[PDB]
Amino acid sequence: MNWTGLYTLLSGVNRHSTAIGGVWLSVIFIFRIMVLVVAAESVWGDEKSSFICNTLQPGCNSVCYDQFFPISHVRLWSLQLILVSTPALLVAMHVAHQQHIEKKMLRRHKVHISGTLWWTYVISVVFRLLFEAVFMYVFYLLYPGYAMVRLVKCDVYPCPNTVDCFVSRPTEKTVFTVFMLAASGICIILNVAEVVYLIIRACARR
Amino acid sequence: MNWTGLYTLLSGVNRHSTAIGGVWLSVIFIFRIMVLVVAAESVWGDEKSSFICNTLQPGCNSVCYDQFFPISHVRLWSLQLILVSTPALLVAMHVAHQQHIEKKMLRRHKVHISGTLWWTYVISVVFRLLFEAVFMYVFYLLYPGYAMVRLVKCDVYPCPNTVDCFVSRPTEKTVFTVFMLAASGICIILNVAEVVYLIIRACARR
Amino acid sequence: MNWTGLYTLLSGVNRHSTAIGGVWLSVIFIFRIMVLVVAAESVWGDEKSSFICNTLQPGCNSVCYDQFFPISHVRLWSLQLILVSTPALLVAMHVAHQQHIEKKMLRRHKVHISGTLWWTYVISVVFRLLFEAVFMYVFYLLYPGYAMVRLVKCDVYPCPNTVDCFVSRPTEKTVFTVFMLAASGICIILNVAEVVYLIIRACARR
Amino acid sequence: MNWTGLYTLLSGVNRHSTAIGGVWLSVIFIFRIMVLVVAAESVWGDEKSSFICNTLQPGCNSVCYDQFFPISHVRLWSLQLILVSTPALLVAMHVAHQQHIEKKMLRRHKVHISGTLWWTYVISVVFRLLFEAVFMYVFYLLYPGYAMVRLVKCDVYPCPNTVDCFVSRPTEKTVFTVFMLAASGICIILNVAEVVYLIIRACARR
Amino acid sequence: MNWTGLYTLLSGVNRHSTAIGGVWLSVIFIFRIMVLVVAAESVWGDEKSSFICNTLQPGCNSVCYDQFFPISHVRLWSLQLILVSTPALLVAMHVAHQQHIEKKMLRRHKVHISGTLWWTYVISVVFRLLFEAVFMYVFYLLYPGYAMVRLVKCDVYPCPNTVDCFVSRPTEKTVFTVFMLAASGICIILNVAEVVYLIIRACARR
Amino acid sequence: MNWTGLYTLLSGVNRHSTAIGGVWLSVIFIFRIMVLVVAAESVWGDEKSSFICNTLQPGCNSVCYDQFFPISHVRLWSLQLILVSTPALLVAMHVAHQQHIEKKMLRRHKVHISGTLWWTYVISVVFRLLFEAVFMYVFYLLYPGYAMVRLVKCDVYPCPNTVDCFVSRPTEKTVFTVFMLAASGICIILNVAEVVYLIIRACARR
Repeated sequence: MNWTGLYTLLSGVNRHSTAIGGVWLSVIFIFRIMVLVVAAESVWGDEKSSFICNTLQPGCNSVCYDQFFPISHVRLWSLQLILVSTPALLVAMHVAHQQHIEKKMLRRHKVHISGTLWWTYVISVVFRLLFEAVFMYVFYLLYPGYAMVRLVKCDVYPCPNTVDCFVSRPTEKTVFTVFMLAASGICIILNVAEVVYLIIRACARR
Repeated sequence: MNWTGLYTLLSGVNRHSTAIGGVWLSVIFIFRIMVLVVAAESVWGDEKSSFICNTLQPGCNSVCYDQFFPISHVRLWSLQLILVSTPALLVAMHVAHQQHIEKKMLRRHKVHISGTLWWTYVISVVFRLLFEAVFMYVFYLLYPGYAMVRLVKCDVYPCPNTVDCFVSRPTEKTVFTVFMLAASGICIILNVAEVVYLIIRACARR
Repeated sequence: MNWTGLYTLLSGVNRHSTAIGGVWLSVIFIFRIMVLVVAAESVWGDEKSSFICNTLQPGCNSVCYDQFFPISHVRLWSLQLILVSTPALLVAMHVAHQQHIEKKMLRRHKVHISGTLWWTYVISVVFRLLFEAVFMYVFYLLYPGYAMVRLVKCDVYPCPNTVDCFVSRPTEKTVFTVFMLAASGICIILNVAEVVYLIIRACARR
Repeated sequence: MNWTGLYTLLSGVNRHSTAIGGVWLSVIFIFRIMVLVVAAESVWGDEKSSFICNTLQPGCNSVCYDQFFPISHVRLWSLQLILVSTPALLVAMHVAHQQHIEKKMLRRHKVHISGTLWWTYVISVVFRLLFEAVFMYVFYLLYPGYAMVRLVKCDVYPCPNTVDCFVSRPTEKTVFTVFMLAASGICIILNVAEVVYLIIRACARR
Repeated sequence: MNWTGLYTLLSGVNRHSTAIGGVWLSVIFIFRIMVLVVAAESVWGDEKSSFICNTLQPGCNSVCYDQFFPISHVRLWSLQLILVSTPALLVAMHVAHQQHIEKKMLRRHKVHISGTLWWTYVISVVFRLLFEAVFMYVFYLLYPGYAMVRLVKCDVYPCPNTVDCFVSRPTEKTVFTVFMLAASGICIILNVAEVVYLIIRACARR
Repeated sequence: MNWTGLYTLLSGVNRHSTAIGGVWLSVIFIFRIMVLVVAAESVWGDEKSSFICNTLQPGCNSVCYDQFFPISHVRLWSLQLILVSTPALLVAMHVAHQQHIEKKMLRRHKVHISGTLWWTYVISVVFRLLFEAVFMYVFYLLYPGYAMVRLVKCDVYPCPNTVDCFVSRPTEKTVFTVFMLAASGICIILNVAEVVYLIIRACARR
């Protein structure tokens, strides 16, 4: 967590920025990171010992938790943040290597190289948008809606009876889920707007 | 936690400051951050195992805690701090992008752009004030007053009898709640004063 | 924890220093911070599971601990450190904003502004002294003397019998309490000496 | 975790880069590091207490876990990351020492020394590729395929009966295993492409 | 933990150094810090749950541990390190304030001020030596010799019978105790040598 | 963990380097540090609760663990790393003080001082080699060979019967032991080669 390094990396100013992209996208990314960290360290936490089921035979609780919860929300959000951040750092090191090549040249074709850099930036933005969309889809597929069930009836082996049990903190997890979904949706909208602005600028150049 | 980066970000000097805003607001923000960190790591802590209820049937304690405590105070305070900090970092990266545009121009309209930056700063201050007010309202709605109840009578399923149980540390949580509320109220007052000072300056310009 | 940032902030050199103030006060502050960190992470630690009472009915131990210990020593010391540090960072960001105003002016009244800065520094020192004194008073009020009781007789509900129980580590806590009190007293003496020196300098100016 | 230091070390720009190597390889390395950290701290975690087996005789669970799981996936991935990172930091300190020798010379043969540096870079890339390949092979040898078994029948001493027991989180571990394997395969492909590009450049020089 | 800041602070070069002082003393101080950190986080650790006694009545183990171990070795070593480090940071901020006064003068008496700084450095070295000696004495007083007892017979209330119990890790603690004592003794010898060298230099000046 | 500081300290470039020493030795040192950290935090971990023995009388397990394991492998490796790092930081602060003396001189004998610095570097290298060798010897003395026993028969008091019990993770510890031993052996070979190269250079000078 550094103030100087985070701006030089997450913003992704690169060749050109629309003042509707890197700034707002970086703001939403930082908000998402902070909310995810708070959710992971505090409310989900261990999220395995807290889930307790009314049974005496050992191992029923563990297998039941995996049956009802295949992959936790925090894992999905962390994976999504990593995947979304990947194109930004990609273009950041790409620009660093481009400036290294420029300083090597110091020690027509350059215009073409810069144009290729612009194309890489555009395709990176598109890939980030697709990653966000597919992560929203997989989140919808794994969990319907937004609310979290409180009581679950368990029948898997080795649970000898249809015991019922409870989730750790339903309401806090619901609130944080709503926050994360809203932030991701705003990020998708901002990315689409940035792509449209880039298309408008390209048409204006022509 | 860095001395140099925190001032360049939290202060939000931006286009102009009234010497009644960024300095005092940043001081109160740092105090709030430190108090929240101390409260989270030390007194609330896990805040789930400590809450113990006089019952033998497993799962009664967990569901009872969620019934009485929907969302913990620490979660509300952390969410409020993130939401309040969001406009400050927003204007910080906005000014960074503006200076990037300025250095690009180096490599009438500028006055208009700077005026738009000033308007963005003003609207960011207003949004921060509204966020603080709505967080105070939701805190009041969730918990009446400031003191924390010590003994709670539990009747939810699967608690077979109306067992009664106790909170971990009532007095320390009460003190920290009072501290957090007082700091937030002072922050709201300071924000309102800054808005009034900005209005006075704008009228003086006219 | 940074060497460069801590000196530029905790020293509070500001407009003027007496070479009896910021240096010695910063030294005692750093010593207090280190001792408090050592006490919190190591000896008090969790300070809730360690406190064990001879009872079988659950919840007796928890409520008994709050009855005998309303607010822990570590919480009081951390609160005192935050409150004492608040004026120092206050004047630090105040001087940062003053130098920002100076660089803006670069891009009679200045003497008056600097005098107001000096007055703010003086009033900040006074407020720090008052905070230290009131924290010493509240520490005395909550706990008489310095030694820590070892055996406590508990009679609160739901403890069915007058069971007796023991504190985790009496002697280490006693030693750290003595250290913290001595450091705070030395800090108060140093602050009073600095105020007297400032008064002497002001009279010398007149 | 620093933005400035990580680029100057992991990129391995060295004597020359193909703009297909250090940038993409560093991106995949950072992604692998983040995924491994998330997997270690969150999903595998302790990975010993979570593995619970239906037995009452103590020590059966512990020895059974080692029988079925000789070395954990997280340990293999961390070892692989360290081994792969070793040549990169090797060439980084090698270039630092080369520039130290250059500044000493400041205070024909130089061309030969630079050529030897280029050869060291090439052999380092080859060694990194071999390390990646051998780690993939050992991962395949230890665990067949990618899916993780859920129920295991245990017969080792001192487990008096053929008790059966369950893994902590099969599906999350499966997903993270797939992620890690895909990232490593992409890294191997990129390394092979970089070696081929270096061979093409060498032939072009001749 | 920073490379640049630690040298500028712990060395205490100040007005003058004998090349037998700050360098070797800083080396031994860093070694002591590392050994203490390793001992605290790893071998002593919690050092309360590990100490287990053969009794069923609760609270016997806790009070027995305090009876036999008044203050832990790690606490004594950390206190000694803080107290020894205090004069070094004292003279460091003193020199910082002196250079601030010098830059203020830029914006006979100076020789006298520098001589007073030299006297402060000498008295700080003496105080560090006295602190080291008194800490060695208190360590000897609290624990005779160096070896750690393994079996202790406990008779304090509320232990109804003279139960006997065992320390967590005798041999590792013995080794680390020997390391810490040897390092402290070497530090005392080095401080005495530095004082003697300073006296010799002062006589040479006369 | 900083990229800039670690190179300026661990490399130990000092007066002169053979390009066979500081670079390769620093690489192996960094690898050893990373492997030790991974081994400590993950596989050995607590290494006390995991060791479980088939007994009901409390205290048998604890004393039995100390009987079979006097000092853990992780403690030996950490001690060895600290002892080996001590000469490197020694010469680093020595060179810092030498350059301070040089800047003081700026504000025949110098050749002799530089020669003494070279001799200090040589003797530091020799001491590092001796420390590595003696640590290998003590590791061999404490544990024969490399494999870790799985089942141990315990007969010490207060274990009323010759109960047998198991180590936590034999195979992972075996692998990490082999890694650590191989890295240390390579480091010894590199140190011997550096000493021989220094002798060859000294003879070449004569």
